Amino acid sequence: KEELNIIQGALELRTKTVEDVMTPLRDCFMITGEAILDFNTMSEIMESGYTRIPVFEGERSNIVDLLFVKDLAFVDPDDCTPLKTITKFYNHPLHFVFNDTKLDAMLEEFKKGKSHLAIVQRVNNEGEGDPFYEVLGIVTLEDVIEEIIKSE
Amino acid sequence: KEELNIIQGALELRTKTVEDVMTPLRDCFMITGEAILDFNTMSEIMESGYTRIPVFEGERSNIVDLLFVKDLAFVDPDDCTPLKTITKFYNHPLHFVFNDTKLDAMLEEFKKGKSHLAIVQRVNNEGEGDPFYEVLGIVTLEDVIEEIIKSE
Ligand SMILES: Nc1ncnc2c1ncn2[C@@H]1O[C@H](COP(=O)(O)OP(=O)(O)O)[C@@H](O)[C@H]1O
Ligand SMILES: Nc1ncnc2c1ncn2[C@@H]1O[C@H](COP(=O)(O)OP(=O)(O)O)[C@@H](O)[C@H]1O
Repeated sequence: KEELNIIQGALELRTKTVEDVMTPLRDCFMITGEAILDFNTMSEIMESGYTRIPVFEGERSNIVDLLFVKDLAFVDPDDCTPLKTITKFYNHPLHFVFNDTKLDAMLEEFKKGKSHLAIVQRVNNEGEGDPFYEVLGIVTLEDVIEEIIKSE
Repeated sequence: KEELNIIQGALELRTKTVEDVMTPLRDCFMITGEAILDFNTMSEIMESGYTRIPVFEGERSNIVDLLFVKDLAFVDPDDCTPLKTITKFYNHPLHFVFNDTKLDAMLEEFKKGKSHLAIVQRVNNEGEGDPFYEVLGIVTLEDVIEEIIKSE
């Protein structure tokens, strides 16, 4: 029964974390901040099928922006517009969440406000001196939904 | 509490129908089968923000195909390719559902198979002779999810 599946998923939202359901960084389709939005680049982005694509600088873990596919709607590929022009214009908010965040809290946070994607990070204390934020992956509302409705 | 919201939504899936949650036809962003995928047309489709766009012929209620935004990934706007070339190539399946279908059944049907959009229709017996299928709107998995998780 659908109803009991959902209810069990609902009960697990208290104890599961965003880290449990996230798309880890090595499974993310991302794009370098240096990119040029020529025809082939926009074509790869549309082929990927994702609504939103993290933008990184230098290393994949250094996520600095989010590119939405809808941000290419007025881009003429003939212009070879740098991606930077587009991320500076739209400036989509970039939200971060800790890996130990519980899915009930995450769901609450996605339900309030427009953003349904957060970058998952943890505090890396295993220095090497200074503690820093280590980016692990992304988590969206759909990751949480899937945990609620999936068969188990 | 998130958990009780979800559980109540789950309990209502038995009695709510696809008609209760659908996007009615007058609220749908659609495209005519005659369209040409020149730059401005592809630009309107990407600006709309929808992953999938019903294609109609003649009247809005005569839905004959579904265009996915990802189907424009290799389309060069300079070619002025008719939309028909693209819908004949990809041929995305078009699924129909009756308006009195319950959301638990709908959710079951979206969970099995790739399609997460159905065209909602009802049997129009108020002829005028012959009974026909009257298209009312579309319903996607997200419409059902929203009914499960929304605050109430
Ligand atoms: N750029 C991306 N790279 C890889 N996976 C992604 C990306 N964006 C979203 N996802 C993942 O895809 C799944 C579906 O998420 P959803 O938010 O519906 O995104 P989309 O609409 O782009 O499919 C989730 O597991 C989510 O973490
Ligand atoms: N072409 C469209 N026109 C209008 N509404 C649509 C269209 N496609 C989906 N929707 C509606 O948008 C809401 C979100 O659905 P979803 O399946 O997430 O589509 P999308 O990824 O395109 O936002 C639902 O209420 C759904 O019925």
